Amino acid sequence: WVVGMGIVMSLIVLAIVFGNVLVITAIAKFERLQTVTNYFITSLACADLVMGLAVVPFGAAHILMKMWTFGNFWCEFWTSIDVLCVTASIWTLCVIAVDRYFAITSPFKYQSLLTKNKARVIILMVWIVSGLTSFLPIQMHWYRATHQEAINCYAEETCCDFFTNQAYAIASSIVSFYVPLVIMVFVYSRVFQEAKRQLNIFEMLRIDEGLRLKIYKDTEGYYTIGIGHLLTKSPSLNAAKSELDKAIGRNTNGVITKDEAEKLFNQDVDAAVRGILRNAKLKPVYDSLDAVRRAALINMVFQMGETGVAGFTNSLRMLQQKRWDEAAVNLAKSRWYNQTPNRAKRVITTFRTGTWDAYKFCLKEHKALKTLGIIMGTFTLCWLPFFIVNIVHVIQDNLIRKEVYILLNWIGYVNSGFNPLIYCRSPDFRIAFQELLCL
Ligand SMILES: CC(C)CCC[C@@H](C)[C@H]1CC[C@H]2[C@@H]3CC=C4C[C@@H](O)CC[C@]4(C)[C@H]3CC[C@]12C
Ligand SMILES: CC(C)CCC[C@@H](C)[C@H]1CC[C@H]2[C@@H]3CC=C4C[C@@H](O)CC[C@]4(C)[C@H]3CC[C@]12C
Ligand SMILES: C=CCc1ccccc1OC[C@@H](O)CNC(C)C
Repeated sequence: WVVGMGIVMSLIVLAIVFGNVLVITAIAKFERLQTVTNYFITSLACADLVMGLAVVPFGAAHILMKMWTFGNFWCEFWTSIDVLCVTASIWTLCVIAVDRYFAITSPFKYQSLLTKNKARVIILMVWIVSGLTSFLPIQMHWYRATHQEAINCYAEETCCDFFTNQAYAIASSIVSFYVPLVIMVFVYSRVFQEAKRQLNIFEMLRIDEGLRLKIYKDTEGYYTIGIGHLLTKSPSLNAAKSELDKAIGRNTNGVITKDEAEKLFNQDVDAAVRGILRNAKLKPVYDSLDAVRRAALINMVFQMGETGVAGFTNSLRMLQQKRWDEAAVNLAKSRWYNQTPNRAKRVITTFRTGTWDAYKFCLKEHKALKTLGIIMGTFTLCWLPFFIVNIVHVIQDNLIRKEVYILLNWIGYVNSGFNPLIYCRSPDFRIAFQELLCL
């Protein structure tokens, strides 16, 4: 039974190293992955690799041998390394939340305000301060318990049980974990509220129109380009190429950049908006609407034209009358539902509720944000039991046995392998992992 545990544990060490080197090397090799967010994730992956190389193996040995055998120096050092990693980890996540926050409330949404170089220094500082507040307490013996049972473990080279004074337990916890955890959760839940609230029509259309820079066909059959920008309803491909070159003013040959695409997209919307104001049957309803459903109304016009969207007189009767639930039924009773249901669903909900809840986590950088949300939430769930129970030991001396402290600590250890797996959400990281694993 001791043996099975040792396989389980060995598997873990390898999962942390395999996982984390795979994260670190990807970022090292591919210049596309070198961003401010991915610089911090490297420092996060380093702490997990140092955890997996230095902390975890020696813990497993300590458990199974039932005694420390590495000499009191590496006992003290093993601890400071271990404390250093948990402190550097949580404070990196905190910094990542703040970097996200200042990104999303800038005019450059989703892009960091830090430079690559200024970022590198933020990482060094985190480690410098973390190192000092992890090591000095430990090496200067300031952590040490005064009572006898502890003092017997100190002067023994084969006892490495972690014993600390009440005041250290509190002071180390608040600064090492509670402060950054709290700032992280506060800030990042606002980074989610910023994204949701800062959704405009441009992202909304991008989400359910897609983007292609080569010429393609819509489900109607006609030639389209960019973000759902029709070129012609003529079946001749050269006619499409001709209408594109006419639009941009360049010999594209079916190839355009995002620059040329988003300029078209902006012209397309403004005209779709102009068209709603010009049309007599639509304009009255548009003034009636809040900013959100205003965008829901342009979304249709973009797709079906000013004429067509002026066809749904009943839907427009009831939207003018604010009966969102009633208008959604009639919009369901339409060929538009039958032709494109996934878009219809999303657009109808927006009319229904009046919120972006049908479009959450749909945009790319909104998926990028959720992934970052998932690593943060997991680290919380992995350590919070351990850290709370650590504080409840200091308040109530007898509630917390050895077995529980070690087990809870070990859910925290298991956290060092999860991040690489969670990055497989990112199709940037997924493509990277396969290339490196030569699949
Ligand atoms: C084992 C313990 C005691 C020592 C490990 C700490 C040092 C060597 C490591 C841990 C994390 C590392 C950083 C991780 C992030 C990278 C970003 C990269 O673009 C430049 C180097 C930089 C900034 C690293 C510098 C060295 C670093 C701070
Ligand atoms: C006792 C043991 C665990 C100490 C060894 C710590 C190792 C894992 C640390 C020390 C220095 C670190 C490296 C410092 C330089 C950076 C360059 C960056 O672009 C990719 C990560 C990389 C390459 C770091 C990866 C992790 C690293 C190699
Ligand atoms: C109060 C100590 C708990 C603690 C505080 C700050 C940073 C890390 C902390 O705990 C990490 C654990 O992995 C320690 N494990 C011990 C050393 C066996």
